[PDB]
Parts: sequence; structure tokens; C-alpha cells
Amino acid sequence: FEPQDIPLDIVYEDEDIIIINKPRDLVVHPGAGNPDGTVLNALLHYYPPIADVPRAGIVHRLDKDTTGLMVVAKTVPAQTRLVESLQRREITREYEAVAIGHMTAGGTVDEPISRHPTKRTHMAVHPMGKPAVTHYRIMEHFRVHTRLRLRLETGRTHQIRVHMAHITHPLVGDPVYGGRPRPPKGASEAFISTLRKFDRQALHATMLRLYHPISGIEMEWHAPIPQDMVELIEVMRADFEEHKDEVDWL
Repeated sequence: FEPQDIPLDIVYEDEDIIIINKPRDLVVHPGAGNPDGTVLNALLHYYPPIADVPRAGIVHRLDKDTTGLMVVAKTVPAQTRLVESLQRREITREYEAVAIGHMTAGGTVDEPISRHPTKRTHMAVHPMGKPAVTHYRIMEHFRVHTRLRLRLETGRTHQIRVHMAHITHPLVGDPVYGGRPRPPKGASEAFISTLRKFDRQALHATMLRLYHPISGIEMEWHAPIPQDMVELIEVMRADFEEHKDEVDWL
């Protein structure tokens, strides 16, 4: 794998780790169909000595069109310690999302994931698959959508997107898992347009918390909700406010 000139948004860097804020349209690791143009290529360009760290220090990933935080190891001791912390469920990886459907409670989805039996670029829940756990809470209700905050225990392929689709609440804009139903009845022109143009899963890695792999000091980072999701949330919020105004008066 070769260095490529792909700018990264570095949130924090010290001797041992890098925190990045990943944009959409950026694959983390080379794969079938994506031989290059990845975060790994970008890291090798930014800090060539990282080639001496397993997988260029990449210890966890996000979907191509999921935005937000990743932690990357710069050194061998940092990489080993981060992997161990992940194995021990000692790193918080928190996500903001907008899901389709009104939802009434938070919860946990503890369901294993496999490749879909006929569609090879899709994953699926399956009893015999790779164990996976996602926790979710409701941040804000909308009319026929819900703003969620999610935390991972595991990081299986398409895990959040698959788990939310499994419970009948796929993420808005998800091009694979059913994120583009007809807009809500009575939606404003602005709401219809924003939904039409929102063409990725509404998923963002919003917060990381961990014990620093070398110093042991507890640290936390944030990535602001990207503008696309800000616009989406604000229009859904305005729509729900209009709805409340129609029904909350006796």
C-alpha cells in the first residue's frame, strides 16, 4: 500500500495517537473494489513511519459515508494498548444518527451479523454470524423520524446501519439498508428537499473516550455534527414543532 496525498482533518495529535474527523466518501482500509484512496493511504502520506505500526495504526473503522471520529496509533506500544482496550470494551465510541420511524424507547441490539446470502455488498443479521452489540438512546423525537445516540461494544461491518435496519428503523439516507422511503405526509417543501438531497446514512461518530494508551489519562474528543446532518435535524425539528402546535392545544 502506497502513500497518497489525501488531506486528513486532525483533531488531536500527540507522540502516540492521532484523532481524525473522517469525511464522507472516504474508505478507511483498502479492499476489493477500493484498492487505494483510503485513510490508510492518507496516513502513510502524512506520517510515513506509521508504516512500521500494524495496519498503519488503524484500530477501528467507520463506513465510507459515515463521518466523524477515529483514533489511530502512531507507535507500536500505542497500537497494542489500543487494541487491548477495544478488546476489553474500555473505549467509548459514540454515534449520532437519524433513524426512520417514530421510536419510543432506547435499548440494545445484540444480534450477530453475516454477509447477506445473495447481495454480496450487503450485511444481514443472522444467528450464526459474528457477535455484535449496539446500544442506543433517544436524543430527540421527530414526527416520523428519531434522533439517536449510539454506543458500540463491537465494530462489525455496517454494524449500526444493519442493527438499526433489523429493528425496523434504518438510518435516513442509507443507500443500502432502506433509508429512502417517501417523505412524511404534510412535509414542507424544505423538508422534502432536504430529505431528497440527504444521500448517505445519517450516521456520525460524534465522541471518543478512552484511557490514553501510554499515559493512562482519561481523555475525550468530539467531532461537531456535520452540516448535512445539522440541516436534516433542524428541518425535522421544525416539522415536529409545527406538528406539536397542531395537536398540543385543547
